[PDB]
Amino acid sequence: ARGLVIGEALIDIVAEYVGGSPLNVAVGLARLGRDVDLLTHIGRDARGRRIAEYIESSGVQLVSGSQTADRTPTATATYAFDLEWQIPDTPPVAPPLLVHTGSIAAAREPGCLAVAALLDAYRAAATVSFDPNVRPSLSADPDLTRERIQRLVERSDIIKASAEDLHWIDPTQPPEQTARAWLACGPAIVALTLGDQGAVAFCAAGPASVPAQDTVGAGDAFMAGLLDTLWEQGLLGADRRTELRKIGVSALTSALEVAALTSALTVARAGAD
Amino acid sequence: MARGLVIGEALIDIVDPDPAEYVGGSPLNVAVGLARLGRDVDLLTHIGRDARGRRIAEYIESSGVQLVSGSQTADRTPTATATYAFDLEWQIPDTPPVAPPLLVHTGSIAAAREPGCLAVAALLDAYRAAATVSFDPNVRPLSADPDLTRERIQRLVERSDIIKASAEDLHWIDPTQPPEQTARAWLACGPAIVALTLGDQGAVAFCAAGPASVPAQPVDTVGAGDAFMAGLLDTLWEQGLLGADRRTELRKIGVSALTSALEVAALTSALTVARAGAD
Amino acid sequence: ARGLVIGEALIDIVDGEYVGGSPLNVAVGLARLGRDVDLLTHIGRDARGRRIAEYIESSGVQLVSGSQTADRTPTATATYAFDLEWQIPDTPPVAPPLLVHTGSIAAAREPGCLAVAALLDAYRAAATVSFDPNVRPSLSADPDLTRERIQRLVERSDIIKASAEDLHWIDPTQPPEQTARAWLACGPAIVALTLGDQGAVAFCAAGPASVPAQPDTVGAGDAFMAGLLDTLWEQGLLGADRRTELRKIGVSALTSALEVAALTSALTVARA
Amino acid sequence: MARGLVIGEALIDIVDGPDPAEYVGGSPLNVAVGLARLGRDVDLLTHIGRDARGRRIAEYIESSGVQLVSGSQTADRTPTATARTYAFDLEWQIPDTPPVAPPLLVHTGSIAAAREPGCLAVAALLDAYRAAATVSFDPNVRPSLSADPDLTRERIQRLVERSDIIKASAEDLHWIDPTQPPEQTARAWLACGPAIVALTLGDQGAVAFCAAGPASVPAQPVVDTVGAGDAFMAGLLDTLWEQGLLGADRRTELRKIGVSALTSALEVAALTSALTVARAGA
Amino acid sequence: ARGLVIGEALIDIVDGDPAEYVGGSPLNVAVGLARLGRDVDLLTHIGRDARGRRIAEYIESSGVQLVSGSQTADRTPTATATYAFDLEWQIPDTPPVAPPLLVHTGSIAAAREPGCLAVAALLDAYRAAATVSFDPNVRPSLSADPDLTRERIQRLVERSDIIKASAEDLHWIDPTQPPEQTARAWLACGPAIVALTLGDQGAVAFCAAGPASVPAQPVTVGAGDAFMAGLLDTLWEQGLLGADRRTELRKIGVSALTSALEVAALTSALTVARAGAD
Amino acid sequence: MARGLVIGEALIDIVAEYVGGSPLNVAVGLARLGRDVDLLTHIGRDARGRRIAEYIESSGVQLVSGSQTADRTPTATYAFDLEWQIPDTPPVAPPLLVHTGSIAAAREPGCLAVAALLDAYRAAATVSFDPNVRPSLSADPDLTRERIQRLVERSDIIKASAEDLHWIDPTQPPEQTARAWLACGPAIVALTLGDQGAVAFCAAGPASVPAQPDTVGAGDAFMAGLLDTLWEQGLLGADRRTELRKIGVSALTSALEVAALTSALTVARAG
Repeated sequence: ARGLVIGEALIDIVAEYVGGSPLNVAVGLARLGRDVDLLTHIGRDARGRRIAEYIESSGVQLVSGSQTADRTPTATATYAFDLEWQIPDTPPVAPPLLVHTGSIAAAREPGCLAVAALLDAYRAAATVSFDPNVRPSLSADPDLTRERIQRLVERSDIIKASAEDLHWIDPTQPPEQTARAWLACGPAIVALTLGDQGAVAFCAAGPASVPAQDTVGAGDAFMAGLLDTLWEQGLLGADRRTELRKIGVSALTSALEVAALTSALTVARAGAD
Repeated sequence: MARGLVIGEALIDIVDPDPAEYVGGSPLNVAVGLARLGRDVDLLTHIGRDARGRRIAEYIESSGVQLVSGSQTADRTPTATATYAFDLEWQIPDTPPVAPPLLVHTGSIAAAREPGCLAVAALLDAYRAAATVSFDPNVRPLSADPDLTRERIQRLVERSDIIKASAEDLHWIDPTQPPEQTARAWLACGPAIVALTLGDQGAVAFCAAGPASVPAQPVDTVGAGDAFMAGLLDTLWEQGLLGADRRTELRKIGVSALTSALEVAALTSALTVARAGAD
Repeated sequence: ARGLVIGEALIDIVDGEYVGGSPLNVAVGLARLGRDVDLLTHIGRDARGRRIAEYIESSGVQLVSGSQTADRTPTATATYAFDLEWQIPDTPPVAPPLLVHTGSIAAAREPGCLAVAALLDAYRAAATVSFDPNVRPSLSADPDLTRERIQRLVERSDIIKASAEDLHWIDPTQPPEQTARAWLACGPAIVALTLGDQGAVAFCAAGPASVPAQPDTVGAGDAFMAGLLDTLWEQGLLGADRRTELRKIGVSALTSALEVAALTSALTVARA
Repeated sequence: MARGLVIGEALIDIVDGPDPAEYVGGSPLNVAVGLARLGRDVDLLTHIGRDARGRRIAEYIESSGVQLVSGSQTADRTPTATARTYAFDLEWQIPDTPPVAPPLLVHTGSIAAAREPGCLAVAALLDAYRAAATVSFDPNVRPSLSADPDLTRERIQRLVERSDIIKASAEDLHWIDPTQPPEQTARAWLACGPAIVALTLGDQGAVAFCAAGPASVPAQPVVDTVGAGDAFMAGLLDTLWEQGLLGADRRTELRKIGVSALTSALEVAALTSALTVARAGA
Repeated sequence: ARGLVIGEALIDIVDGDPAEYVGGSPLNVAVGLARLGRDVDLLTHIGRDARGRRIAEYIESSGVQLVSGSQTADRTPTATATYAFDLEWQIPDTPPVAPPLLVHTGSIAAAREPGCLAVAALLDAYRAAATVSFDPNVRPSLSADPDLTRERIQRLVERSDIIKASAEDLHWIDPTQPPEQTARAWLACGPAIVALTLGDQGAVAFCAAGPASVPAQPVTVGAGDAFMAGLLDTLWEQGLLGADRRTELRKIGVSALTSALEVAALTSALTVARAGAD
Repeated sequence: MARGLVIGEALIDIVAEYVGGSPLNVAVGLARLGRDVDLLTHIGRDARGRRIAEYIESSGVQLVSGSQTADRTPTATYAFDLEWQIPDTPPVAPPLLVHTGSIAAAREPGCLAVAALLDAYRAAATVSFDPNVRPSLSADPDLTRERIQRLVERSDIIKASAEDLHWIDPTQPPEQTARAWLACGPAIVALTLGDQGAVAFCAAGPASVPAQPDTVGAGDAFMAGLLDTLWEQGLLGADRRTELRKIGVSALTSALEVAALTSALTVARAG
């Protein structure tokens, strides 16, 4: 039972910190006690070394070819990105239970093509999960990225997005309307965070909600808590795809609760220091 | 005294801890709910002449509900076993012995299960010259023929004055729209009022005059939902809006009147739950 | 550097007399928040008008010349009975007003409403255009003309504020949030929507904002509108040369403006 | 002595336009008339009125040698279908239990299989007659949709599960599932209990599926697609009757029909349809 | 009422003192539509050299109006015989014509940077006024990331009202599935009509109302483009082009679609037969 | 040098007794088309065994030593009377081409040898397979479907009829099953469609030949023609396997045509 996460690790330059939404999920899952493979695109520079030791000291196995970048991608704080996203297209691990992607990795050439291939490869074995995590401050035109998000929605079992992500995707529609249009395209679960208004999620059986409980990584800790509780309910792996789609409102409500409490806990432990 | 008529299923819930048997059916709970708030109510149902049947009849009589003649012709009293399996027939006489009622309430399984759902549809049409028509779809999970179920619910929407549904009901009716979109599309088809319960977020209702809202309160969600429906009909009854002769005044209900009808329904539901949880 | 408000001022007469009019209340609200404001409405040379005129003056609001040439001061008698004409000069004696606000009966009642639409297009070169539908259907008129006039004002507006009740009446088949998002996509920078004791939401290109509740019915909304316009003024987002900055308002900045608007309304109620 | 029973609508087709006319119609009525014309004894349970159109339909039925089942003439007015834009003035209701001896074959389809309240009684009659009779079904969705634009697929699938022989058109099965080639739908129908699912492909001929395998017949070189399909159905049922495969008695032999016997049934169905058309030619 | 075709115009050099011919899939559709009596504008990328002047004259003789900004290429594109390309595709993304009834693109113009980004923009600019038609016509020999190619085809499929493809195009798009299934799947992304040519087996097409087919014609280069011109010309005549008719185009009946395939198959066959003469 | 190997049943068809068995027919077909072929069969020493042995020799095929070990030569008449057994290791030099199918791929015991034998010969030979479904040989159909699927995974060329694939999976159209079979390793899957002609699937795209204006001798002779023409094109042997996988639609079309005409020509030349 191993999980594969594909996406960007980077340095958040405000003082410097280790980040990347796909990395936060990898380390969130690991810290909750899952076996996680994290194939990223970092450098062999000081920043790349700090990332690799942050990944190492967290229990996430860094997949080979993840350290081939010219320079380690950075985000300087309304962010400014100096980043390339490119990955080896060869399936690097034995078929996982779960393959998760999103953020810059899902939408940025040339890695976004490899990512979508690898998703197409591992789908017969793995639950596919994906989070929009729209970082619009990136240097890339809006149409290709909206279209690539819509194509990853069509290939996904589990989706998490923010009201902010879905407002960017389509400002003309309430985020619930967009999430419901996403559920109708194939996913078992579309989870939607609503900030100070809580979270909602949608499956065939009905809507689930958790009431209201603004800091970096809260969304990725939510996703990690969601995939971790769905793992624990025995609904991950392609073997269990039919049972994921059939998840009850009660089970969905529980998962949401856990994901929301896991996100709050991560924020409250960070604000304690 | 003006009388209410409820048309729908009465059954035994068999709960498979300490296996137990409870009297249920949403339309039965609404009849029983209206009777306990002091209304005169007939129930037209379909139960057998065995133990379960005689218990439903005793529980009905005990609460002040009159069982309509022709209700006791089933081979076997319906049951639902909680994997929620059902052993149910729904059939009713095309022409029941009932004098024109002030209000007709139907829905649940009675509204969508063959062959009785055809006669339920025809009776709502015949009783609307005298009666306010109310409808609670209350989709019981399992329930087959999704599309046929949706077509039959839509035809009852077009013949109803008052509708109450849950967020879950309307998600099942149309998963691509927020429940409020479906409730407002229902209002546009002829109802005076469409009320929508939202669990721990309270309830909303729509009328021509505008939207109404009530916040949530502090145990079965459908048991609570049936007491909400009885409270809503009892309060509109008290406001003097029931009967074909009051249909134009019901359609013209104010946001304020509607808001009070919703608060009363909410308080009535919560009180039914709080009194039952204390035993 | 002044605000203009175009629309009705009336006396509210209860069942069995108060100075009212939704635009008047926004003008007074802006004045009482310390903004220079002109109001160009229609009030009689009679008893009612003088009380309106002195209420206006007492607030710090300059009445616009050509407004007091009214056959009878318009009246609202509580349901509501309207004894009212709405007429304005094709061209008012006032300079581009940094902001021009209209709505309510003025935007839909003839013959006055035809000038209003023309004036909003002409004032757009120097002023931010704000609009509050504040629907009052008691004063009857072809319902589909009312809706056509409102939609044309929406197209010429930078800031819209509306109630769930207003957008229910505009289109009872959609939730109010859907109507508000459709309005936003027709030109405005900001559509604000009040939802009673469910608080308020607002929409802008950057995203949605909200404030929760509890922090007069018509009077309240008018003071919300004044407080919204006052905060956007203070943020430096009003005037034609600030239009692109208004369209790009941040969710944080729009959340601040909603909070000030909600508190301004609540504080106006509480003080009276 | 063995008799066939057809349960379905009989109606008047009204053509509104240049040089207007009224024709006897109804897919199930055509099948009954087609079987009677091939020499079979056939009863037709339908719903017509005792008006001018009803008598005309009744006369047409008796001239073809079809026996009208008692209770078929209680309609308030004979159903009609008008092509101006398709408009239907039709009611479909039948006695829950008709006065008919156990037939060898019971055929239904079209509007009668999907229009309430009559369709409920039709589904119950198929379940009760299957102990003695072979059940045949022709979805014939085109007119059903023209009538009920909101028609649901669940009505058709329930009849699939009760049927031994199904004939449908590519157009029928496209409507049932537009995401799949009609052959995929026909094979899914076959796996639900039928002995035979026949699929007409217009000017590409016809295919059929049974447990033993697929059969096909090429297109005829050569109008009236709704009138040719009914003759095809009549010829398929008549030839299976001839091969001794009808009656609950031979249900296991009908399921075990070989590709060769199925191919021959299809050729006879296709030629019967072609010949029926060619004869209308003059 | 004007069509606008956007695509590559190039010279087909034969393998062998060989000969050169004016070619390009979109060029052929524009010329084909012009020859059937329709007013067509063609936005392309050619040079001011000898091959560029040959294409321009050919366009001019065919009745097609060349669109301003089509002759800014460094050198006229070339395809030589499997084919070898010396091609550049770049076009202004600024709408150069009054909104047309119909905007058609396909082949290399769809899948090749930078001009493919412009093609997507112009289809987005004109869709409110124009029918969008598209012919995948895959030319894999033109060295490209095949996943980027597939993605850029899908993004045109999502924009299109009318698609025509070969069995061989859909095979390359998705080897695992019968072309009939890729076509049915394409109809599900928005199109009104997905027509599929099956060579010696005839052609089929898919709309909301059902499938249509036409048998094998009793009879090589450009037969596909002539089929497309013939399909668009009959849909034009049936009154189904223009965004104002987009709802009626989706509601097209099997009978009307069948007619359009028949005219398309005969138009293709007549273009071959006339070429087998000369 | 280059020799073909066919592994499977040779039997007696009794209506009047005839030499038959589908693998025997492919071996005979190949020999009659001028190819050198070894047949590894399971025949008896009796009046029918020596009838089969005589037919095999008079056509130019060579028996594979240890074939005539059967107590009784197997029989058709269908009500099957036969056993299927082979030596784990045939006395055979590495062939260019190994072909099996029919009862030999599914009937125990040797049906267990056949699958390992194909994996061993794959290093030098192209592997071909014709399921030629025949259920009247009663046996557990799910292990039959399992054995067929394992052979599919180790084959380079597969030929099947619509009837064969219908029995494999009746819920799918035969082209769907054939395209699914091609994804498990094969370079070519050929599918005969009775009087609708034949199609074949490879990586480069589909081929078709229309119907020809008849025993299951015809199917076998189609398979012999297909193998014979892929031999001539230079695509048989392990060292040509990548060129076989990359066969063009044009070349596959030509192979389909030669195979359809070979089949057509075999039936007509008999009647």
